[PDB]
Amino acid sequence: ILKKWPWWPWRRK
Repeated sequence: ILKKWPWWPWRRK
């Protein structure tokens, strides 16, 4: 689940 280009500059792991 969850797999659509990880391009989030908010809470990157």
